[PDB]
Amino acid sequence: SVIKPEMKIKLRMEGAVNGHKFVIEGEGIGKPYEGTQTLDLTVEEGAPLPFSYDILTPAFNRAFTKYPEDIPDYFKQAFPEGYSWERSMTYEDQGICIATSDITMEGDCFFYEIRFDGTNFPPNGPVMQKKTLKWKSPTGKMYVEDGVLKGDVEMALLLEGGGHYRCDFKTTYKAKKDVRLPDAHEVDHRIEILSHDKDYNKVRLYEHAEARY
Repeated sequence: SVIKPEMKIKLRMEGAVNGHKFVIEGEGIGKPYEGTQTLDLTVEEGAPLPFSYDILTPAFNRAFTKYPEDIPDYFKQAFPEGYSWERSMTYEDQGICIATSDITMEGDCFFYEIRFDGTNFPPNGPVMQKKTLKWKSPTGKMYVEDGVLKGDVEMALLLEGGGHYRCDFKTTYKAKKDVRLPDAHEVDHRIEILSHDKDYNKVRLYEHAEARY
């Protein structure tokens, strides 16, 4: 109801990481009740990007999560009025990103307005040397405190050579209106770049997500 088996996506991200400003625009489509979605992403400003694209992709909507009927679905309940989120991302090698997304809805399409800022990434390091391969597939924790939904997860970039590169994610969400809050619960997270052009100016990005206890 109002969330259809198919929901289009438009987004705009403005940002800076270690000072290089950039804009990225995206258009995709997904199946909210199956928890899957595909986005096509273009770097409109600041190409060629001088850092790992992988630090961005989790910022590119938990309405695309398969929720059992036994767990209230905060994100689908928030529509058509929407919700926002604020996220901190603290990497092990003392680099840090902060991201915001305001998610609205108009018809068959979700719209995101995303702000992404990162700083103090090591020069030799895996992000500004583009040595990340993919995120691992965590299952993170959702929980409520004092009326706000919180969601956070330890995860990690695989590196060229076999190593791993760790990041603590902490997100706080907000619906525009009051909705039923859930139990503490979980959310998987399979995120992979399916395709990209040479400098990740064009990227096809795909996610599968599902909740449980």
